[PDB]
Order: sequence, then C-alpha cells, then structure tokens
Amino acid sequence: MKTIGILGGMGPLATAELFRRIVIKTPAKRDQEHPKVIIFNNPQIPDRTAYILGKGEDPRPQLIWTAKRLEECGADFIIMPANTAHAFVEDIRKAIKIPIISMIEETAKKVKELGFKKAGLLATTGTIVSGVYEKEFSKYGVEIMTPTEDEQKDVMRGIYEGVKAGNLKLGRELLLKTAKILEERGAECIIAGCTEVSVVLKQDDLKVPLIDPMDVIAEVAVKVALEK
Amino acid sequence: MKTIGILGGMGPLATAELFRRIVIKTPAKRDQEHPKVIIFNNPQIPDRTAYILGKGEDPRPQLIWTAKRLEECGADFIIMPANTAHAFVEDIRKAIKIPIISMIEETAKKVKELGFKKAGLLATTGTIVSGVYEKEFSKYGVEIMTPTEDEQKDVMRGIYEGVKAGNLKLGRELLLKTAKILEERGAECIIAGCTEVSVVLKQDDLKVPLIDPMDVIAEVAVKVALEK
Repeated sequence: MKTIGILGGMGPLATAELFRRIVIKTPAKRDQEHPKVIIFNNPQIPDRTAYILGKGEDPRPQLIWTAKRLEECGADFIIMPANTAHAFVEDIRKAIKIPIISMIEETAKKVKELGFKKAGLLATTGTIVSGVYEKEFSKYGVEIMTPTEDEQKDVMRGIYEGVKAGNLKLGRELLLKTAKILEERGAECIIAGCTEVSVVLKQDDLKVPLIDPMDVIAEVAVKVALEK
Repeated sequence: MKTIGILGGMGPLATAELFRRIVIKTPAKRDQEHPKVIIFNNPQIPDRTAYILGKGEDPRPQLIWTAKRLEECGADFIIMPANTAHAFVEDIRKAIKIPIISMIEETAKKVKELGFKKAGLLATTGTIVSGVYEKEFSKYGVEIMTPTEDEQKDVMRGIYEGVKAGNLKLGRELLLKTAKILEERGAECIIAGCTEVSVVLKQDDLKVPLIDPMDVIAEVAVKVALEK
C-alpha cells in the first residue's frame, strides 16, 4: 500500500474531517490492512485567499515546505484539503518529487460522470477569482455559477467568521442559505468548493446532488493507496 | 507554539478522533492560531495486546520507527491514542530525544489531583489484562477497580454487540449497569477506557465524574502546544 500524505492545516478542522472520512471509507478486516497516513497539519501557512486578493503574504513558500516535509516524512503522494490552495498546485508540483492528486480535477471528473453540465459553487472569493474551478470544469464542459457579490460575502463570513473561528452554527446557517439561493437559480448540483463547507453541509440539507470534493478525494486517495 | 506529534494507527479511527478533539479544544479565531500537528497513522504496527498476552510479533520496532519519524518530521513531543501501546512507553522514550506524554499517566495525574483514590475502569478485556492502567494509576496512589470476569462479559458485549454494532440500546444498558455497580463498590470516578464507552455513557447518567483518557490527553496536548 502507498502512504497517503495530507498537506493540511487549512484549516485544521477540515483537515481532521478529511482524515476521518478516509478511515471510514477504508474497508478492512483488521487495522494492519489500513493504509499509512502521514498528516502535516500546518496552520501557519498564510491565508490563501488573502494572497490571491492582494491583501496578504504569498503562501507558496510554506505550502512547498510542508509538502517537502511530507516527502521526507514518508508520504508516497499528497492530497490537500484546501481548494483555494489548489490555485498554486502547479507551483507546488514543480518544486517536489511526489505526485499531488488534485481535488479540483477529481471533482470535475466526478461531476462529468454524473452528467451535470452546470454547477453552483460555494467557495472562497479567492478560489473564484483565481478561476480554479472555472478553468478545470471547463475542460469537462461544466459551467460554474457563483452567488452575487453580496451573497458571496455571506459565504466568506460563514467560512471565516464561522467554521474557521469555531462557530459551526453561524457557518452552517450562512452557507446553507446561499446554497438554497443557488438551487433556486437552477443549480443542477452544488459543489462544496471550500473544505470548511464540506465540514458543515450534507446531502440531506439540499434538493439537488451535493458534490463534496472532500469525499471525492478521500475515495480516490483510499483507492490509490490500496490498489498499489 | 510547540508541534504536536501523534503516533497513531492503533487504530486509525481513534487516531482521527484524537486529532479532531485537539482542534475543537483549541481556542482559535483563525487558522494560524492553531498549533502544528504531525500525525503518523501507522496501522502496520504489530498488535500490542497480542504480543503482551501470547503469540504476536514484538511491536516495539515499529513503534520506535514511527516515533523517530515524527521526531525527524518536526514533532516537539508525542502523544499516543492507544491504551496497551503505553506498555512500551519507556522503550520508545529511550529511543528518541523528544518527550512522550502518556495518556495513561495524564489521566492518573488528573484523577489524583481531583482527590480520588479509587477509580472504576470500563475498558476491553485486553486493555485490562495488559495492566497498563493498573501499573500507572498505582504510581499515583490510585486503586483501579474492574468488573468480575462475568460482568466484564457484559462490558465486552456492550462495546461490540452493542455500541460497535449500532445497538445503542443494548450497549447503554450493559455499560451503565456495570458503571453503577463499580460506583456501589466505591469507585470515585469512572474511567472510559474505551472510546465506545463515552458513546452511550454520559456524565448525566452517573453520580461520579466520568473521565475519558482521550479527552485528557487531547487537553494536555493543547496546553503544552500553546506552551507548557
């Protein structure tokens, strides 16, 4: 089996949730049949969105350092529970020697498989501005729909003032309301494009399929780690 | 802040839960306020109980290998979310330079400081026979109290056929009555030596403090990390 490397701490709760889902999604008769998982939860990585919006330091030096620590530590491949950080996935890849399985790309493949051609995106303004999902989803013929500028501020509040601050109730209420707004506008499916959203939203809260990049990457990581 | 190192994979789920508890117990208003956490989930570590009671390959080589990796990756100290693995805490400490904070020891210390001298232990038969709790609690002048062999069968059945199987009704009835008789015999507190126990056993159901070692080590880790 291959050792799964998790480059996290963006934020810590989302990182802990991805790991939990990986264990739950792992089939086995005894513990020794579970794959090795090395998690480097590095919360000191500068906020990804702030940099993209020109209001903070570049997170690449720390992202790369964390990836390198994972390599030295024993990881065979890396998964990163941070959608916004994927805006620099290519920069990280070029600096290291092990593969990084993109949550964005795997999620796009999943959406394509379902047959949806339009998706409502719940993500940080950083992710939206950088075009992470727009660029990747276009490759598979999927169109992205985001909330209005004012509604997007509620999304950012739910993520930052909410989940990242420990106030899950506030995060959930603001993210769920925006999710329903997208559904009213015809969203064929909803993308939990921010790991903090993955933490508080579930299929039972929506009227259309909820595509969660965290579940997708958890499944992919488990399959790869076990099939070789 | 100090980097928290978690030597896990015994088993995977318990390892993921410890990490989640540390995050929830960390007072932070933003990602960057959370301390670094390096987790090495190594499910290939030979069964500890198996080696202690009979056959089983020696788990020390793997335990030490994992600890050394955590040290190499950057951990300032190590915590281990597994009971019987603590039977070899001294062997691990001897092979590394950073300290290993014992979950069993921290719980014994907590029980002692609360002024208690007798504690009732609800745990698996394997954990009990390993004597890990008995040995460490004695050092702190705390007498361990466990059910009789036949009553222990109620415990095991409550943990597996009950809680682990989804039958919360069966689980609660068997564990609750066992916890109460330990109380009748003089237990000044109940040690939830098995994660399953806390699932159906809540503080409101008991007259004495219900203590979960996982919560304790999680709390100590946060305190030491935020510096102590």
